[PDB]
Amino acid sequence: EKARYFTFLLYPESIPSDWELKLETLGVPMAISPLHDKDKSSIKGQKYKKAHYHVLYIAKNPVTADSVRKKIKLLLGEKSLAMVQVVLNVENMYLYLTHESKDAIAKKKHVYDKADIKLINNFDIDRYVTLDVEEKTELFNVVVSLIRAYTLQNIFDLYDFIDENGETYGLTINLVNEVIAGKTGFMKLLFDGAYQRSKRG
Amino acid sequence: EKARYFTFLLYPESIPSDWELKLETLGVPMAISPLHDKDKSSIKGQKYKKAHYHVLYIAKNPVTADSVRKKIKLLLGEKSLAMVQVVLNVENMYLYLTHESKDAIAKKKHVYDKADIKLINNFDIDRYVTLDVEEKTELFNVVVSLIRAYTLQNIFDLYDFIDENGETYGLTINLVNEVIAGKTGFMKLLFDGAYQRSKR
Amino acid sequence: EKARYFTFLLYPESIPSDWELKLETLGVPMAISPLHDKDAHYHVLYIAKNPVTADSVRKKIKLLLGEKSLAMVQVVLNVENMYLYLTHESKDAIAKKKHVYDKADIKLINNFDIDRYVTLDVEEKTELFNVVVSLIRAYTLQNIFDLYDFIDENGETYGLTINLVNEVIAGKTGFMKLLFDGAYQRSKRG
Amino acid sequence: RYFTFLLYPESIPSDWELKLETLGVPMAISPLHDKDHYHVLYIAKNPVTADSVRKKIKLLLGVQVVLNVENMYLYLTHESKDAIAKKKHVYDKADIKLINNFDIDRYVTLDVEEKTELFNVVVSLIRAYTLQNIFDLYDFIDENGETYGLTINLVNEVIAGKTGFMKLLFDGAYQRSKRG
Amino acid sequence: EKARYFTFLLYPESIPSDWELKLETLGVPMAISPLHDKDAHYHVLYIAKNPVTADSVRKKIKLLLGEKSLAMVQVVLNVENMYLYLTHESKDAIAKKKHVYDKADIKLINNFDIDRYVTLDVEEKTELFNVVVSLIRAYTLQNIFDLYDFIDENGETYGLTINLVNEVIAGKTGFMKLLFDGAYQRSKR
Amino acid sequence: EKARYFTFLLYPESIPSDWELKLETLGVPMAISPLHDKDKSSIKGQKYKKAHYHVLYIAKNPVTADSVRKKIKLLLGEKSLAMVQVVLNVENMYLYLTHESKDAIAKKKHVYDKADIKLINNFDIDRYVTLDVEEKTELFNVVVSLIRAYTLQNIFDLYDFIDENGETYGLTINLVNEVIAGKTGFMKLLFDGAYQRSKRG
Ligand SMILES: [Mn+2]
Ligand SMILES: [Mn+2]
Ligand SMILES: [Mn+2]
Ligand SMILES: [Mn+2]
Repeated sequence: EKARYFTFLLYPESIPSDWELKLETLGVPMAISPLHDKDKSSIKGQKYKKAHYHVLYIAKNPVTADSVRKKIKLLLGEKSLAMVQVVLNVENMYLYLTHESKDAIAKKKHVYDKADIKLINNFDIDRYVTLDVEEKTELFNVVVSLIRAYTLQNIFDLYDFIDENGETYGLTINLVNEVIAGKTGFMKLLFDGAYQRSKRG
Repeated sequence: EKARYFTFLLYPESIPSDWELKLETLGVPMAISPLHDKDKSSIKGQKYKKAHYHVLYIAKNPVTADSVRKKIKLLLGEKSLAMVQVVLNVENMYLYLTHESKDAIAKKKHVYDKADIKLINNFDIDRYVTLDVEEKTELFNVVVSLIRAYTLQNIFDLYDFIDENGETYGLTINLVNEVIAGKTGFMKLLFDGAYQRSKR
Repeated sequence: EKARYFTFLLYPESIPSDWELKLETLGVPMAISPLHDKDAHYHVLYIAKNPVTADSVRKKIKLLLGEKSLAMVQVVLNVENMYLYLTHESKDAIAKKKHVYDKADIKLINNFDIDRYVTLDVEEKTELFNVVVSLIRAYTLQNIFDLYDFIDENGETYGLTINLVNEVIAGKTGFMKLLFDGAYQRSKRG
Repeated sequence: RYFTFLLYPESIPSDWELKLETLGVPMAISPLHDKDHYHVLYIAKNPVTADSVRKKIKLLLGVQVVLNVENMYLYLTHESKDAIAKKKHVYDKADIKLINNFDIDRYVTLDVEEKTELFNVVVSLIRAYTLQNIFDLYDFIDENGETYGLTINLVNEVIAGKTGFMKLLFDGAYQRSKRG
Repeated sequence: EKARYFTFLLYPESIPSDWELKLETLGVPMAISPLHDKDAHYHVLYIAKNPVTADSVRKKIKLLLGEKSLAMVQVVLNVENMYLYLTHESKDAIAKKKHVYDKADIKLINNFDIDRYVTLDVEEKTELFNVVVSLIRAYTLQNIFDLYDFIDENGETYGLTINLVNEVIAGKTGFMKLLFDGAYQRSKR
Repeated sequence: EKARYFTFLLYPESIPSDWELKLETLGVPMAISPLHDKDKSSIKGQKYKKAHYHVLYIAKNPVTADSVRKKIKLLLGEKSLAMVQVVLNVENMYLYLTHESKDAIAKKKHVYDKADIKLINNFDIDRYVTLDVEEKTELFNVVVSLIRAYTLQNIFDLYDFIDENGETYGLTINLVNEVIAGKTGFMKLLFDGAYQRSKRG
C-alpha cells in the first residue's frame, strides 16, 4: 500500500558522518528533528532512550513503506532504521519533531529547540498545511470585519495591516492569500466600499 | 464515490486507551458522542446494545468511504470499525450523537448528555449549518429590495445597515457574506444602480 | 402513496377561533386563501417537510383543529397553480369564471413564499433574458435600478417580476454590464 | 429532462388539454394520430425519472425517455428522419398543440463549432465597422443581420459566456474611435 | 476494418476526361495533389462522411472512374501530414528530398479545407499564448484591435492568424485585460 | 476507457526499417527509448530479454487503449506490439526510458544513454513539467510579495522585473504566465493596490 508522507528514525551510531549531506541527494524534501537524546525511556534503570533522530520524509509521488526503507538503507547503511511508519498529519508530525504536538504535550515529553530542526531540500511546513473549507469561510469573514473596521482601502493596505496585527486575528500574508483566493470578486466590493467610504470625509 | 461528511462507530473494547488523543492527530475535526451504552437492543433477551461511540468525521477534502475506513484502521487497529456511512445532514448527525434528532426522537431512543460530546480539533457544529439553497436565493432577493429601498451605495453602506436593522430581515454580517458570496457580480450592478441613482 | 404538496378545505364553523395560530405550530409552511364565501370555506395549501401520505395529513389536522374540520385532502400537482387557485386567479378558475378574491387576504403561515416554489425551465431563462435585452435596448435603461423600476410598473406585460429578473439575469451578470454600458454610453450621445 | 408518452382519448377527461396546462411543464402534443392516440412531448423543469412522470400524469388524467428533442418534435407529425423512411402517414403541423409556451426553437442550440464560427464573424464585424458596444452591435445586426446570418436572439446565444472577450472587443473599438 | 481518412492514386491514362467533375459528385470532400509527373499520377485525399472500409472506397471509385483507375487505397493516419504530402512538403517527404510541387495546383473537391482538420494540442495553446504575450509586450500593443492589426500583417512569422489568436486567447481573457492595461499605461508614460 | 499518455513496446524484428520516420507521420509527439537490448531477463538460462524499444506516446486528445494499439498496427505491421499500457506519470515514464526512474533505480536495471532517446515530433519532456499544484500556490505567493515589495504597478512592470531578477526568485516570463493563469482576478487587486499605493506620494 502507498502514501506520500513518512517518518522513520535515524540512529547516529549507525549512520555515516556525512549523513546530513547524503539525505540531501535523495532530492526529496525532509525535515529532521533536533537530536532526540533526552527521551525518558520506559526500560527499567536506564534514564534516556538510545539517542536518535526523527525524520519527516515526503516523497515526490505516492510510494510504498518498503520503497523508502530500502532507498534509505542503500543510502546510509543496512543498519540505520528498520521502522518506517506512514505519516497521517504532516503538520502534527512536524510538531512532533520537537515534542510540541498535541500527542506529545499531553504525554509531557521533553520539549526540544525548534531551531535545531534541519530542513533538507527546502522543506517548508507551510506548504503542507492548507485549511478546512469552513476555516476559509471563517477567516474570510474576519478579513471582512477587518476591512470594515479599519477602512482598509485595497489589498496593499490590507497586507500592511496583517503584517503587524496579523497574529492577533491569526492571519499571515501567505494566509490571507489562500483565503481570499477565488473570493476575489467579493474583495473588490469590500475595497470599493472602503474606498468610497473614506472619500466621505 | 466521494464526500466530506461521514460517521462510523468506535468500540471501546477494540480501541487503545489513548484513542481520544490519537483521533486528534488525524488533523480532521470530529465530534464524538457520549458513550452510547444504554441503547435498547432488538436481539432477544439481551438488554442494551454492545457499548459503542458514534463519530462524526468531516474530512478536509472530498474523499471516499474506504479512504476513511482504512485511515482509521491503521490508526486504532484493524478491529475498531468496519461500518463507515456517509453523512447527508451534518446538523442532524450531530444531534444524533445524543439521540436528540428528529429521526431518534420519534424512535424514542435513550437521550444522552450533550455535555459528554467530545469535539476533536475544534469542531463547532455551528460552522456546518450552511444555508438551504433556496434560502440563499430568498435572502439575496431581500438584500436586493434592501439595497433598492434604501439606496445603499456599496457593501459598507449595506453592512452598516445590516448592523442595525439586521434582525428585522433576519440578516447578520456573517450571513450576508454567505449569501452574496458567488453572486458578487450581481452585487456590483446593484451597487452601481444605487450609486448612479443617488447621483441624480 | 406519498407526496409533498397538499390542499384541503377548512370550515369556519368547525374550527376553533385560534385556528390560524394553531396551524402555525405544525411547523409546516402553509398558504391559506381569502375567506371563500362568495362561491363558507377556506382553501389551504400545505407543503410537508418530507414526502408524506394523504392520511398522515388528514389526521395531523384532525387532532389539531377537531375531527370535523376537513375530510377531503387532495394532493397538489402544480404548487404555483394551486397558489393562484387560492384567489381564483389560475388558468383552471379563470376560464370557469369563478369569483376573483383579494390576494391581500392570503395568509402565509410559517414563511411560505410562493416564489421559492417557481423555478424555471432552462429555455425559459434564455427566452426571458432575451426579453430583458430587448427591454434594456428599447427603453435605454441605463442600469439595473432603471431596469427594476421599469419592471416594477410594466412588469406583468412581459411577464417579469423583480424576483424573477433576479433569477433570470443571475449568472449572465457579465452580459448585463455590456447592456448597461451600451445603454449608458448610448444616452450620453444626446 | 425530455420524455414522450401516449394519451388515449377514450381514457382521458374532456378537459385533458386544460389539465396538462396546469402541470406547469411545457408540452407539445401531436395532432390526433388516428390514421396510423396522441403523442406528447413533455420536457420537465429539472432532471426527473421515468416513473415520477408516469404517476404525475396518472394522478392528473386517470413513458419513453426522449433523446433528440428536435427529432421527437418532428415525429409528432411523422415528418422526422425515422418516420419518413418508414413512410408513416404525414399529419398537419397546424394541429400540434403547444402547452405552456413550448417553442421547439428553444432546442435549436448551435453546433459548438457554429458558435465559434459566428463569434469570429462577430469579431470581424466589430472590428470592421468599429462598433463601440453591444448596442451599436445590435443596431448593426438589426439591419445587415441576415447578410452574415445573425439575428438579435442569435448574437445573444453566441456571445453568451464569451462576454469577457466581448469587453475586449468593445474597448478596442471604443479606444480606437477615440483616435480621430 | 473501418476509418474516415484515405488516400489512393489516380492515373490520368485510365480515368475519363471529366474525372475532376465526377469525383465532385461522390459528395465527399477531397483534396487532389498537383499532377505528380516528376517523381504520371495523382494523389487523392479522400475523407468519408462516416467510418467506412478500405474496400467500400476502392469499389465506389472503380464504379465511378473505371475498374482500372486505382487498386491501392491506403488508410490515412494524419490528415494534415497527407495534405502536406500532396506537395511533397511534409516531414516524411522533405527528408526524402522528393520533388516539391506547387500548392496552387492542389484541387479541393466539395469544399475541403485542411484547416477544419488541424485542431491543436493543449500545450500548443499555452505555447502560443506565451508568444502573444511577448508580442503584446514587445510592440506595446494596447488592445485587442492593435493586436489583431498586428497579426494581420506579421502574423505568419509567429504562426498566428486572426481566427487562431481567437482560439488561443479564448478563456484566458482575464489575463488579456492585464496585458492590455500594461500596454496602455506603459505607453501613457 | 480514455487517456492522453501511453507507452508500448516496439520490436526491431517486426517493424520496418523506416519505422522511425513512420512514427513521425502520426503527428503525435513521442519519445523513444535507447535500444533496450541489455535487459536482464528472468527466463532461465537466457541472458537478456528479447531486444526491444519503449515508446512514450502522448495523444493529441483523450483516446482509448485500443485506438492506439490499432493505429500503430496499421502503421508498422500487425505484429509490432500487442501491449499498450496507459501512462500515469509522464515524467516517470520518460525517466524509465533510460532505467533512470525511481522504480527502475531500486530494481537496479541496466542504465542507458539518455543521448540515444529519440524525440519524434518535438517532444519536450519539459512542456509537461506543469507545476505541482502546491508549487503554483508557492510561486503565486512570491509573485505577491514581489508586487508588494517593489510596488510593481501592472503586468508589464512585473514582467520587466522578472526579466532581470527573475532567476533569483526562480521565475521566467513563461513561468509567471503559467502561475498567474486563472488567478487573474487576484492579480488586478494587486495591481490596483500597487497603482493607488504609488499615487500616494
Ligand atoms: Mn524521539
Ligand atoms: Mn447508538
Ligand atoms: Mn372555493
Ligand atoms: Mn526494457
